[PDB]
Amino acid sequence: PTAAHALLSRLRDHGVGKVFGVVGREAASILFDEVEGIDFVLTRHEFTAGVAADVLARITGRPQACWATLGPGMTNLSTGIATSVLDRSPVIALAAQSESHDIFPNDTHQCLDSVAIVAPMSKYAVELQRPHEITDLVDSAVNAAMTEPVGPSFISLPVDLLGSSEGIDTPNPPANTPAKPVGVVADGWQKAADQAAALLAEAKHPVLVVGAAAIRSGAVPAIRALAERLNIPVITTYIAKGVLPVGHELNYGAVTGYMDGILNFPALQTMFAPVDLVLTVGYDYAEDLRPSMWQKGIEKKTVRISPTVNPIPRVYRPDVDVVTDVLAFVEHFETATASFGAKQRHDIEPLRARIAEFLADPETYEDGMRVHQVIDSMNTVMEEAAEPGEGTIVSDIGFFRHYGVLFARADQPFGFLTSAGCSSFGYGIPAAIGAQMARPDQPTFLIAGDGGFHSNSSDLETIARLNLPIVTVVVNNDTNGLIELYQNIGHHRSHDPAVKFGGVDFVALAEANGVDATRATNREELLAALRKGAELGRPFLIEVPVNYDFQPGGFGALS
Amino acid sequence: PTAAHALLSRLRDHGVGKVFGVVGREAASILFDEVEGIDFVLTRHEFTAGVAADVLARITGRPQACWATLGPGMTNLSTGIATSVLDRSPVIALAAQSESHDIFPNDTHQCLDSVAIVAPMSKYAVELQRPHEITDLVDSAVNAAMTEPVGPSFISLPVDLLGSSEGIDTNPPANTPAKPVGVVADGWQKAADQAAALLAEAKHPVLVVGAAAIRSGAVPAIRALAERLNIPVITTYIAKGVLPVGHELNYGAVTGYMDGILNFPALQTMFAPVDLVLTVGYDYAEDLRPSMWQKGIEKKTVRISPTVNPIPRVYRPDVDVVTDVLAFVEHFETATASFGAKQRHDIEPLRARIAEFLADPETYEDGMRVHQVIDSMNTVMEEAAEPGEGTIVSDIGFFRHYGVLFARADQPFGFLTSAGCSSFGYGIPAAIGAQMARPDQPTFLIAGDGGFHSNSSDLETIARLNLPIVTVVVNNDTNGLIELYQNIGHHRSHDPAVKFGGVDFVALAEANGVDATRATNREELLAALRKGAELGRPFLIEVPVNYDFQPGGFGALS
Amino acid sequence: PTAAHALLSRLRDHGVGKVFGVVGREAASILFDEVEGIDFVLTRHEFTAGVAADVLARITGRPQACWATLGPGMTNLSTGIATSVLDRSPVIALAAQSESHDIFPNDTHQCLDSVAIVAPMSKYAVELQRPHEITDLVDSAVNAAMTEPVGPSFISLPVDLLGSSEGIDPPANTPAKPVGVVADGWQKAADQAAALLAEAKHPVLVVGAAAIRSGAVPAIRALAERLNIPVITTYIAKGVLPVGHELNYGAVTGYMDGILNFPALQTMFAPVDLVLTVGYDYAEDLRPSMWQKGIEKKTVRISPTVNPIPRVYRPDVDVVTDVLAFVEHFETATASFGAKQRHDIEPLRARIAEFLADPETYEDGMRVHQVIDSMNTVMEEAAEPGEGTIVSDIGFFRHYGVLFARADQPFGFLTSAGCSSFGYGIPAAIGAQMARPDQPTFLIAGDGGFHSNSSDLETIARLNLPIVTVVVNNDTNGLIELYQNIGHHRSHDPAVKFGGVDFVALAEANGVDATRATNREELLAALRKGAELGRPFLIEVPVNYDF
Ligand SMILES: Cc1ncc(C[n+]2csc(CCOP(=O)(O)OP(=O)(O)O)c2C)c(N)n1
Ligand SMILES: Cc1ncc(C[n+]2csc(CCOP(=O)(O)OP(=O)(O)O)c2C)c(N)n1
Ligand SMILES: Cc1ncc(C[n+]2csc(CCOP(=O)(O)OP(=O)(O)O)c2C)c(N)n1
Ligand SMILES: [Mg+2]
Ligand SMILES: [Mg+2]
Ligand SMILES: [Mg+2]
Repeated sequence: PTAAHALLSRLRDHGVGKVFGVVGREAASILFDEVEGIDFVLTRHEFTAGVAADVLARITGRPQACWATLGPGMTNLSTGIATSVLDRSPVIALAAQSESHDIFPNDTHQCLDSVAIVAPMSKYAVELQRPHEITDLVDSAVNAAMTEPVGPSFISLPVDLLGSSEGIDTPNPPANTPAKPVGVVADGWQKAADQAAALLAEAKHPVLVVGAAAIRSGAVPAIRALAERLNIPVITTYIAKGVLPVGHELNYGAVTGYMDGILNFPALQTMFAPVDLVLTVGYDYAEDLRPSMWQKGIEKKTVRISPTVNPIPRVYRPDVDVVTDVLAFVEHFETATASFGAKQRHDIEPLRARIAEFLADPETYEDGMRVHQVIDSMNTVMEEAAEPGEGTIVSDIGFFRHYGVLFARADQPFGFLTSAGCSSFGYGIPAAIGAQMARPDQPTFLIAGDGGFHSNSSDLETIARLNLPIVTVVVNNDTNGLIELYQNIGHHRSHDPAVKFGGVDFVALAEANGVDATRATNREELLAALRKGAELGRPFLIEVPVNYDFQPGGFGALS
Repeated sequence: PTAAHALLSRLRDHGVGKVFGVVGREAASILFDEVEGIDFVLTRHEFTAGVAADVLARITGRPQACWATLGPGMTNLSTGIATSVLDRSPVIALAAQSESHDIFPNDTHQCLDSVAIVAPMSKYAVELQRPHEITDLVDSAVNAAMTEPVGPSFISLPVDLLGSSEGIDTNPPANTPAKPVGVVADGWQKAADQAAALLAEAKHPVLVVGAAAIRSGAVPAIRALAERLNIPVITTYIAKGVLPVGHELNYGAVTGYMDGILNFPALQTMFAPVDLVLTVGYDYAEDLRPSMWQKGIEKKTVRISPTVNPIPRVYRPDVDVVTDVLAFVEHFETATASFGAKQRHDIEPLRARIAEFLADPETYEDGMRVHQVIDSMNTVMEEAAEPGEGTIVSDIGFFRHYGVLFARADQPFGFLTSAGCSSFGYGIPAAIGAQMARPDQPTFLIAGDGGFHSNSSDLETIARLNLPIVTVVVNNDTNGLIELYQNIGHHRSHDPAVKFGGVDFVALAEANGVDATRATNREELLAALRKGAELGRPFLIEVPVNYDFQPGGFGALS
Repeated sequence: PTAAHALLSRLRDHGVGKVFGVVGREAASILFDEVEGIDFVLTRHEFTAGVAADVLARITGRPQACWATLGPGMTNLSTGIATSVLDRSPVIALAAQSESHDIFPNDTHQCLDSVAIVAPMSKYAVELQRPHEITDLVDSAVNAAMTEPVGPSFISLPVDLLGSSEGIDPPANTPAKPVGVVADGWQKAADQAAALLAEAKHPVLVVGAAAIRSGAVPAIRALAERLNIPVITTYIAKGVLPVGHELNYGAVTGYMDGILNFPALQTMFAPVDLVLTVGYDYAEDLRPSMWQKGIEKKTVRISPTVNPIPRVYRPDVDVVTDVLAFVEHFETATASFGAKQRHDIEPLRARIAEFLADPETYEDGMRVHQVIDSMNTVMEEAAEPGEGTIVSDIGFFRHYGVLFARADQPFGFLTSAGCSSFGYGIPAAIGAQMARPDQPTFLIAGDGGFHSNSSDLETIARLNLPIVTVVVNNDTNGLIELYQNIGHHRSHDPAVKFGGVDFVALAEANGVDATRATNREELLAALRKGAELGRPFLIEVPVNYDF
């Protein structure tokens, strides 16, 4: 009864039921059957394992776990660890290491200085030295992972120590996992919140800009109730979509720096020009809604609310900075504004009409479909297949992703799922795996571009094996299209050797992996393929040829 | 004319004609057409890009370059960087970073502390700060990369500075070292004479030769030394082919897994009578460990390396000669010019056991056995290659150690695998690099389903570049190496940690534009290999296999 | 028989006979009497311990050792470590750490992440994990310390493991001289340097201390004498030619034009057309800008390291090899060359001599050039030919030592060129006197620097090291006042000015006899008393600089 047993058992104490990963020769020390109620989920690549854990942790609000072997195992995991540190999720990342007496980084076969590599991109990073201490290392890893900004904690596990029973006996202390993320709280935040209330009192057109930290705090119902009483519009980051339902009159949509260029419309101005008070609730620069994006039209006052001290005063200097738990802020603000009546909200109907126009685009194009037409089709079928307030649309990374930000249906928090902080291509499949395991009876659709999807396409077999009924739409233009855009923004022309691929038949690719698939080249075929996939009881993949036809000049907000 | 131009131009000065990578939004600052003579090679994943650079650098003996975007680009590239630091290749690894004024690691979108992440696994790691200095940073990167132990140097490139012309005017000589700079101890010549004196007394010496001997340019000189004094040559995985196939002093490669695979006391046969082991160009990372040769009688040891011994806890040679390998061999020639040839010891029982595995004529109900697959590969490689030419590449897994024992190598680096780092998925990028380095030679890859599928998407890259690689995927629907270790440790398996569902690799290959076929016996496999070798296009062959391993014969792994 | 025994025992195998340091609560695990032939040398501060070891390693050319307790012991040691890494000396630095099971940096009492703190300023840094491995950890430390650029290796020692015998029941092979790097084709680069030399009318050899570590002083001297090539040195390589030798063109410093009221640097370098930097190291602070005077020069870099600073120094010919090996191949390649006409620096020489002989009496105090003249006179009297050490602490006065101090042997003049920590004086004199027990050892220090580390006067008295110290006092961090004036054209006293310290009474409080000297006559007599006293002695001299 070894450190391997004590490790899995302590993970189970913190509520962990799955370990995502790829196991190496450390399997001599750990099988993964040692503890009832915790199972191993084998992936094709360690990135997929880390991102699956990240997303399961985001949707559940609880710590999750991923696993890799020594050396290149750990370095592959590290992109998943980077996803978690920048996207903010409490992940316990575990990696094997060389036998303790044989740790000579860059000399022993497969031996890297794992702690030194992973420490700069994690909340906590340690190597096991005495087998019985694994219990307390796991606890400290959870403690640091579950403190804002939430993130991954790493434990390196020399194979000899992982397989040792030295000092291990028969009743663990309580796990004491934080109920929700620990935050920091400045003395005098209540006063700062009252100053925010006094700004709201004077303001003609305030807005709430809501990031994911608001969701982790459990502040969604409270924020909605506050907004509905005071008639304050709710604008969001990418993953804060769905904090209000689709169709809510205060659902002013999400922001992306790409939106003016994609829509050939003054969308940022429409969204922010008349606003005189911006309250960034649970603000986090990593999400990439930046101050320059709301600095439109008239001069604005700002209120930052966050469970962290401002890490970026060079960029964001709020007029009022409220460092506290988001829910505690909202509850205090309700009391302070109880007597306040409702504002006249500003008018964004021209932007709404432009968005609706893209979604309804009836044209047929000689090349393939347009991405907005694809997402409108996905929206229609997700609305049919999901219960109200349920379902998940997942997006990999690419130019198409920002169409997702604008156009994708989200009818609950994290109803639209993508990587905002880290944005690694290939994110789509592991995110859909995590989303579907987190919401076992909800429809899970994934949209991915050809570039990113193929960077991590091999985990189609994992989807097949776990029989996760994800429907995947691959929008294919034989290009890293986002990068072709940036070539043109910077140089006013392309260079194909850096962005162009030859042909990949993703339908056939999927089928090689045991996932049924089909090609769709217009709305009618796409709606049929989506409806079939949604009802199939099995994974399904749809390849859709697309093109973009972008205006390189329309993207100045990206600087 | 920006720092992007000065960067590429300076790589060109050091002989670089290709940059492997995946480009991100730093494409706004760099196109990759700024310098004639340097082409970008786009891959599907950054790992492939790093490994291809690593292998190209190994075979050419010249610095090569790879490229990633910020954040997850860099971390993806980092497994390729780890490949180069542990396998020892001079790679200049380049990655974009957030705009200089906006670098807030873990707060700014996609911004990680790249230098801090990469420093521990590199020879040199720096962030560009003033555009015109990129020239001297590339120089410092090459310098550190080409000092033993050779390895990757890393430069982080803020997007704004990469695109800036500030301080750049319109170059000093490159001075690229033709071979790695080495460490040399005072008194190494005296240590080399003590080695000569041990050789005089020894009855059955061997030369155990690592890759560092190849880098030094010492292959012909070791061969002439060994032939004169009748000293057997035993190699690490990638020093296979320092002697030709069939050479009588070619005593084969070592792997820790050889006794278990052969079900034979192979290490004992190789080493028991030996009284003097000279480890020429020794490197522990290659995983030919002292415990492997410490069989039978007590032996004296001579370490020769262009580095100070980093592992005295494990290896305390009786004589340690810290110098360049070729310089050692030329002095040692002089010191031993008058010695009589040795009576070399017998390993024929081991040779016969290996030949017997290669000639295994059984048909199994399962699929094929891996030793039969490699036998078929050797046969066809010998037909298609000029003498002294051809490359067989191996990915990582249980089958890889069969490659070590069984795969044909008729030149230095004629059998390529990752000895130090051993990341699965290595095969495709290594075959790409090998084929670009030897454009007119046959390049064959063998990979297992586990590792092949970990990085199978760069099949599209092979098609796009039209590199006529022939790939054999040996498929048992398992991370078999790992099931073996489950059985060594626990005396049973646990499927959820090692088992996959079915993948059709033939169809997978064809989805990427690579022709392919299934082969289930020697006849079908020989025909598929001959078709692939004459095709003038890439080709893939899937072969069902099984292993049926004996966990009790792998004690040497501990 | 514990890991403490095994640690001391392995230091002993590598030739170490002294451990300089300050012991903390780890005394429970190590006494320092476990192994015969190793003595502990207790200092008042850890800095003094580190630097003493650095200097003893420099002179002996063998690895030396220093010791501190955990936490702030280790951080105090780190300035000594920094000295060793920038000045280049093979030092094994050892510090205790919290018990292994209680290592929680920044939470456990006195626990810092020692390895993370010291790794960036060392050749090697590790924490002991298994008691019996201390033997191999010491070997790897020595190995890394004795590879160019030579430097400190650090081992962190959790006190429970240090005092444990678990697992504790091979030749040391200590390198006799530093291991270095050698580039393929260096012989060919050396021949290109030979061809540059044939074409050159006025070559010079700029010699750094790495040339001394290679054992190349006699060979460089013979080369220089045969081809009539002047030799200029760094701060640390004064004495590679004897005092008086016609090719001993001296050391340079950036302040030498200012000190002499003379275009000294232009006189030294203006007509030179080939500079061979023999054993070059940027850390010795002879930068390319110092020789880039007058005509364009070709340059030859010779060093057993690959060039770390191509941004600053791009030699025309870069010879990466052992310095002695370069010199022997260069002898062969230049065997039949005619000797050069060497360029005239006699006006500079005559100026310097006029400076040193300055007979004026000043109202304020003495001038530092007069203090060094006096020290030179008495050193030449008290020392055998080719012997004696003058040590200099850091400050404005230090540049006077570089320019004018007598050095009749390699390391005959000591100072910190790389790190240049004030307080370096006392420890460097301790190390020098222990390295040369029968040779006279003089120290010159300024009031700012000397007082930063003056408590180790008690160590000098306890060890009865007959060091003669001269403290030049102007109640100021004078160099810093100079920098205020260079940048702002005025002083700001709160950042540079001290009140009075009576260094005579300070020395005597520490059990060191002392006296004040206010002119040449009093200083000569005081120096002669100190030199013959057979005990340490200190002399305070009032000085002023007046810029
Ligand atoms: C790991 C990683 N490397 C590189 C990038 C730069 N990048 C972002 S998305 C992307 C893929 C873009 O292509 P695609 O998935 O086809 O979407 P498209 O832009 O064509 O719409 C790339 C290469 C990245 N995001 N992540
Ligand atoms: C990046 C990485 N993760 C995990 C491992 C552990 N490992 C080594 S080889 C390998 C693949 C084994 O399966 P396969 O390629 O099918 O060969 P087999 O052992 O079945 O013969 C794995 C998972 C690894 N080598 N590299
Ligand atoms: C540890 C350290 N802190 C600060 C300095 C800056 N500094 C260099 S020398 C020096 C002392 C100058 O005063 P003094 O020793 O009296 O010599 P002076 O310059 O007056 O001639 C100081 C403060 C330093 N060298 N080292
Ligand atoms: Mg695309
Ligand atoms: Mg397999
Ligand atoms: Mg002073």
